[PDB]
Amino acid sequence: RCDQLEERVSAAEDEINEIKREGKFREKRIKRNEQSLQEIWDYVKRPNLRLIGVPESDVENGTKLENTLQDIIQENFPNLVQIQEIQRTPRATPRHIIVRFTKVEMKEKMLRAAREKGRVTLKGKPIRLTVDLSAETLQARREWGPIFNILKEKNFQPRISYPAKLSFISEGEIKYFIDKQMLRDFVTTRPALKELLKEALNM
Amino acid sequence: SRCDQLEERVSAAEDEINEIKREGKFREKRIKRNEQSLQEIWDYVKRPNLRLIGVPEENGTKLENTLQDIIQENFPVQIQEIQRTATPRHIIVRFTKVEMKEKMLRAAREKGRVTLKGKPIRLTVDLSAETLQARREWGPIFNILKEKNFQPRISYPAKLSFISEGEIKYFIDKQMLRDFVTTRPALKELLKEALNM
Amino acid sequence: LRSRCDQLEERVSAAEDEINEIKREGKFREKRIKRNEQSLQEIWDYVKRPNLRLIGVPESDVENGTKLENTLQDIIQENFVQIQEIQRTTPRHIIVRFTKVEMKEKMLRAAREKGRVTLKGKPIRLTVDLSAETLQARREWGPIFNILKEKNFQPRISYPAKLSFISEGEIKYFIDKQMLRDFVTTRPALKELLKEALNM
Ligand SMILES: [Cl-]
Ligand SMILES: [Cl-]
Repeated sequence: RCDQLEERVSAAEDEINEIKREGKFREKRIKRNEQSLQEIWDYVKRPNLRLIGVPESDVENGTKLENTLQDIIQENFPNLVQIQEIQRTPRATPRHIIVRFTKVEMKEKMLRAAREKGRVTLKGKPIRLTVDLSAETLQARREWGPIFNILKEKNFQPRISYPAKLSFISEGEIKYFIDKQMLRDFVTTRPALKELLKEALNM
Repeated sequence: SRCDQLEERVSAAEDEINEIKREGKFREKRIKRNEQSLQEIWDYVKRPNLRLIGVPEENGTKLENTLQDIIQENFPVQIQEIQRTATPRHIIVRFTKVEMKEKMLRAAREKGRVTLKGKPIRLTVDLSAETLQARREWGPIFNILKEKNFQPRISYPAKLSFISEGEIKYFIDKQMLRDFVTTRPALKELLKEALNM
Repeated sequence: LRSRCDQLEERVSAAEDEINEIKREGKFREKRIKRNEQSLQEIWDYVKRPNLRLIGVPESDVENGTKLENTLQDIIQENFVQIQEIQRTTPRHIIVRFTKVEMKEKMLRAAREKGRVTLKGKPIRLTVDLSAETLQARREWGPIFNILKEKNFQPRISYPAKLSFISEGEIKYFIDKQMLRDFVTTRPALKELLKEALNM
């Protein structure tokens, strides 16, 4: 009676380890899917562009928006179009506008022009243009913040790029980092950066 | 003694299990999220798409010319690409502007019977398998609201809406509706069986 | 003592039930994951379908958008158009997204018939851009494909990873190995031929 309960417990302890082991593999697969989904939303949203702070208009149509876009380009980037779809999205502020361009080149060309100008205005009113990314990647850039700040202050010229890379000057050369772990390996090689981003990287 | 050495292993095992249960409901929440994402990214990608069902049965020019005959025979347009996928397969037609896709779809609906050379065909919207199933599951509830004068309506992706207290209410899924009618006596006993509550 | 064992009996017994339930629930999640993995495979194939992959193109520090496009034309002229985009990923692969999938197919068939693709003399490669899963599925047709080729079936692999050869004066398509297993069941001469490759 005491031995039967013992062997029963033993068998159970085995099932549990087996269940845990399987859970680990399962985990590793759910994580790969989450990353696959991230990469794909960024890939799809590649020719997209967010227009932020554009005055709403009583009864807007798809045609109205396209004209607005050209007004923006006219007012900001003269020297500089085909749209597959342009529309609002989907709190009391003007909704964003997604502009899916037919070509990715176009999306890039307008961001480059907007970054060189600094101030982008629509009828004097400063509007804002920015890439369209997946919530995941979007939250990845926001997590660079703390580190970005520290590098910013200490004149490292930090810079976040697609998808959510972090780049800055170290030895007269730009160093790109895909995640925090990659950066962790780099800081351990330079004493200066190591003690400067120690807490940030949570080492 | 021995019974105590055992009573300890079992307490630990109870803990291990509990731990495992919690990781279960977590991985499951994430699974649903991934499922709901795919559902969204499929719908998105198929935004400028239309399906041609029943077309007699290969190059890109003939299919485009075929499309023209359809528009000319039923709807008195920029095509990015058009191609095939006991019945001739479907023909996916990807337009240049989602708007142009929406125009021809709405024209196909308001006309009713769309035909090619006299033979009946169809121009369905291109949606994810998940969103489609969702739309036909509102069916039962939609009928009930239609009967009891609520003016029901299904929209993209698969949202149900109707008049409740003089206000339009939108519901992205049944679950959201279940949480809604639960506090509405009239609706609750009216859609109880429909919502499997 | 005696009452304690009596209280353990129930505890361990109940513990055994939880274990079983977990095994089942885990078994359902497993199914749901595969559906998601298979779905990710399919959605990637869809997106990457109008894409063409360039392998073995020397890098360049002054390389830009027009640089690549030019290089693509050089390849066309040396060995043999509307481009949605072209960009890099040992030289990085080049992903050429065409306007029409048809364009891609013309290119691929031309590279297959010519057999060898070179740039400025040095050899390169032109493969499809698909999901890892599909790329493997394609490679898994490998052995069987070669057997069909030796036996003059004139096999061919198409999107996604579909095998097609000529049998009974007609082209037969096979989406996977199991579909082929069902096909060869009623055809002894062919079964014998692929018995070991299909692992039957
Ligand atoms: Cl998953
Ligand atoms: Cl699990």
